[PDB]
Amino acid sequence: MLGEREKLLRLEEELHKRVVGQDEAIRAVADAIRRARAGLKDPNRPIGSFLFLGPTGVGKTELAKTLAATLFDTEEAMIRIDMTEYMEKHAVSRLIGAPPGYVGYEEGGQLTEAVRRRPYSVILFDAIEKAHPDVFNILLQMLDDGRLTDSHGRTVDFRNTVIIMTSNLGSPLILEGLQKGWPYERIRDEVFKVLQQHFRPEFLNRLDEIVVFRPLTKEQIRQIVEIQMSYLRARLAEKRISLELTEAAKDFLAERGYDPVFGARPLRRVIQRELETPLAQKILAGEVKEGDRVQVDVGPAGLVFAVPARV
Ligand SMILES: Nc1ncnc2c1ncn2[C@@H]1O[C@H](COP(=O)(O)OP(=O)(O)O)[C@@H](O)[C@H]1O
Repeated sequence: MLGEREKLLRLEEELHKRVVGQDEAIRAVADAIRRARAGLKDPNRPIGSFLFLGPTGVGKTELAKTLAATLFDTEEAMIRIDMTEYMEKHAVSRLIGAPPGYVGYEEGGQLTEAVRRRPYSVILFDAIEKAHPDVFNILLQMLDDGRLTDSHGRTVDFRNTVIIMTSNLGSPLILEGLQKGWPYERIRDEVFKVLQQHFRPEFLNRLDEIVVFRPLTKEQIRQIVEIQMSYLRARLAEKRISLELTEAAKDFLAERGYDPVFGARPLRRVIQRELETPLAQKILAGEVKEGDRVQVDVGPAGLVFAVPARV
């Protein structure tokens, strides 16, 4: 089983193909998946259960998506459950199905139907703190038993799933660290105080790892700018057009595409606005043509484009 073996030993490397930085997080996730596959954990539990803490737009969903791609062959294998829409008493019915004799009994639960049709999946519970107290109890059952009973009586198997829960609760103390000067490993033990105020020990002790994501450096955003324009590069390659960006041009997109609150979330449409918009203009005008090497630098208005003609 060398194929799987090699994927498991080199899981960090595989995940770093798409996820920039967050070294500790990827190590935490890979280590746990390795424990499960080595046969060192309870086989009546999901492969791994994780709590992702830190700011927004820094790699939480990215890692969930990448994990689904390398572990279960596709990004489509990640199931997203947003806990913002599970805040009322009606939430239990949306998650596992309305009880027999109720209006929404036929369609079943959002979580249960998704895992029933895709047992080999990464399940992402975003904003776990916003969830209804009763939804938690179902999630605890699932983390303990590796299974769940829906409103039809059908037992849904979760043993082949990875569970990722995300929270902003860690953010304020993490954003202070290590800005003040806290060590690279004391970040997990310090944030444990905020977690106890919101989560009971039954929950926290059943987690494989509590994972801390940090804000990104300038080099890392630059690397994400490079990944984010892979599709554009490949699209231009069909026309034999290449795109050469100066460090200044990479920095320009990095600064406008990143903010301390939304993280790297605005980046894609910044690239769309600052790069793809004027480039499309240059293609339509006939300045950029089939087979051109296109250089991109910074100007007074934005990004500037040049073709080294007859040199
Ligand atoms: N560490 C990272 N590695 C690769 N891409 C990232 C990283 N952080 C953010 N991104 C990019 O920024 C966008 C938002 O990141 P995401 O992980 O979805 O944030 P969140 O998990 O807070 O929703 C994604 O489109 C992703 O491509």
